[PDB]
Amino acid sequence: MRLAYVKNHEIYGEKLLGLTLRERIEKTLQRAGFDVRFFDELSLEEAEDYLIILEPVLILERDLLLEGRKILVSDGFTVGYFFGGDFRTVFDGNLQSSIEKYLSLNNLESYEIWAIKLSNDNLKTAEKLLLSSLIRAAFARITLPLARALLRIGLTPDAVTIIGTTASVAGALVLFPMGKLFPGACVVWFFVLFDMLDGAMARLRSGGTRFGAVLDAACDRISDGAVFSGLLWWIAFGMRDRLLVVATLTCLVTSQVISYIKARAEASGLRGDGGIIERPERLIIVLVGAGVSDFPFIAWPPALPVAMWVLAVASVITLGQRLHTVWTSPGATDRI
Amino acid sequence: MRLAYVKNHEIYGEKLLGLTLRERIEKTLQRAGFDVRFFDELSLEEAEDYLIILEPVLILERDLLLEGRKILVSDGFTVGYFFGGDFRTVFDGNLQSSIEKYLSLNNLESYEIWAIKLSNDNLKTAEKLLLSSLIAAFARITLPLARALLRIGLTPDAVTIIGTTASVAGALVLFPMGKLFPGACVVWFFVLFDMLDGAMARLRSGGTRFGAVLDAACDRISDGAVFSGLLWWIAFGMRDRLLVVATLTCLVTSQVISYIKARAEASGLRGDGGIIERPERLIIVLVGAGVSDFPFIAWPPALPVAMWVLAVASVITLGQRLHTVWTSPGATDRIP
Ligand SMILES: CCCCCCCC/C=C/CCCCCCCC(=O)OC[C@H](O)CO
Ligand SMILES: Nc1ccn([C@@H]2O[C@H](COP(=O)(O)O)[C@@H](O)[C@H]2O)c(=O)n1
Ligand SMILES: O=P([O-])([O-])O[C@H]1[C@@H](O)[C@H](O)[C@@H](O)[C@H](O)[C@@H]1O
Ligand code: NA
Ligand code: NA
Ligand code: NA
Ligand code: NA
Repeated sequence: MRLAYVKNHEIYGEKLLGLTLRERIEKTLQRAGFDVRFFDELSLEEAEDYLIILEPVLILERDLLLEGRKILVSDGFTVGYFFGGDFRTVFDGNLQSSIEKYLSLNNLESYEIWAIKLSNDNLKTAEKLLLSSLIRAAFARITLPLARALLRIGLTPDAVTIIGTTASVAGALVLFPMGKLFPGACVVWFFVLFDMLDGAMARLRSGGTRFGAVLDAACDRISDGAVFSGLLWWIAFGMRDRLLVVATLTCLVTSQVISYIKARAEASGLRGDGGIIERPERLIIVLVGAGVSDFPFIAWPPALPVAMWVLAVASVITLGQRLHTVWTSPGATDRI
Repeated sequence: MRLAYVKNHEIYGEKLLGLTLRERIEKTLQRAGFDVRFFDELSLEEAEDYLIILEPVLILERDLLLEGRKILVSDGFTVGYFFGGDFRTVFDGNLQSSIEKYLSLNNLESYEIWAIKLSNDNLKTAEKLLLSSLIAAFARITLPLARALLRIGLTPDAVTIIGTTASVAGALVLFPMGKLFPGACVVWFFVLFDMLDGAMARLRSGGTRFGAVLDAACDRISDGAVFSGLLWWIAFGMRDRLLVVATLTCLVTSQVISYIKARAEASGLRGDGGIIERPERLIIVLVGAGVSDFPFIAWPPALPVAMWVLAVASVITLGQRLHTVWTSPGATDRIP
């Protein structure tokens, strides 16, 4: 029983891509389980949650998971508030004063919602953004507080890159050779996410650098190499499995070369992206295989070879596919 | 609207250094701003200038600066005629008589062009002269090799892939068996074989960007295969684990060293340099393995010193290139 009180605006009457923004916001809010009430003077009906939207907005995210007590924002503009039913016990009639009292009386967090504030002179951007949205949100909502905190405590994006890469190589090269595949997989995954935090951090500094991007990518390569090298050490000298080291060497080399194809193609002004296995799928397959092979109490060892062999084949295919991208890029076959 | 009318000849179908003489003269004339039309009986379309080439000819000049009314010649042989559009008002159907009437009606000048008229019994001399126009031990052994490989229908990319495949096969067949000296010899030979592809591309009046990307990716696959075969032998043949950490370092760091330069150039920065580059890498490792397995005088310590040196030299290199990326223009500028 959640109520969504939306303040009326003349711009809601405007139609965007065949539907009125008033209908568009009504449908998005309803999809999120809200009973929608457009209002001019706020009349609070008894409910468990109150989503109060005061500024005209077009919500671009399909799944709106609202919880706690939050302040909804987008691109720095405060769009609305997510209060509890206890707000009814404070609301006296003046919405500004009631909101200020509720904010002073409670602990609230900001909630970045994928949305844009509407005006008479910005509907082209709203149409473009709705089309982009129709053709991640929670990823941003969990990433931005983390990046904010890391910046506040004095860490720079490149520093976080180095820390995540160093910690991931340390976990891979200490835990994997010892046979501790499950804790190694967990530590490596944690610090791979940590390394990926630098992009959000740089976006919060009004922009990153080209060196920072090159460093992030080279560190990705060092981290992948370390994962596969620790796994290779274990498989070769711990399990004493020669076929599986053939698969591991293939995975190592082809992952390096798969990333290198895209880098070098872009260096030549061509494209080289795509493929079945990219770095996220690569890491997931190999780390899940290792973890399942060493899972506590109910370990299934054949998960390690399977993941390794599958990946290997999927890497070889990928290496070809990316080459095809390079082949099909404009200007790739010019005699220049 | 300049039209070049070239009389069709059977000889134009022959290939000289990978390209047909038809395509070669077509590209040469198009570079000079002509739309090329091959003909048997002349049917004059309205145009600004007319370049009529009746005898089968190989044009050896890159830049053709044609203006006014000229008669193209070489060594006394009449190569072509450069008339104005007014020739359209004189052409009566018989091309020889029309050409003679147009010459009688105008004052023309000779234009000495570097070209050779083709016949069935002078294509060897024509190929030699084309090679001179397009172009150490490289001249006497590499260029004949490229001419030969092109003659039998092989393309530059074909030689790239074949040389890389042969080198990978040598590395992965000979090295794991402990045949380090024969492996070093085979790998060195087929590295040179792969490097023949550049001469082949230069002889086809230009390579491609895809060809360059492929050459680089194949270099990476070759490095990976060399170090993987050596790692296999060292791990299961010599059973030397310290040397396997050194070899793993060499493998990974060679891949990442190349990736750094590629990625920096993708970002518009520089990333080259370092003490140990791919030629020095190959020389050190291939010489160390060969000396360790040399017949009569095999000296085992050459493989570990070459590897450890290499390892230490690679890590440093990886740092140096990163510093290059840091110090390139615009590397640390903020991207709004
Ligand atoms: C797409 C290109 C990928 C390129 C990278 C692929 C990496 C593959 C690694 C192969 C290891 C070689 C295995 C060779 C089998 C060795 C057989 C043998 O004779 O082993 C004897 C042993 O060393 C003493 O007991
Ligand atoms: N497959 C191909 C096609 C063209 N090329 C050309 O040859 C150049 C390098 O020559 P080498 O292979 O002899 O080093 C490349 O940068 C490119 O211009 C090539 O190396 N391989
Ligand atoms: O941005 P970047 O790191 O240069 O490019 C990388 C990513 O685009 C992709 O997600 C990853 O899976 C590939 O390995 C690729 O190399
Ligand atoms: Na990063
Ligand atoms: Na940076
Ligand atoms: Na990274
Ligand atoms: Na090559």
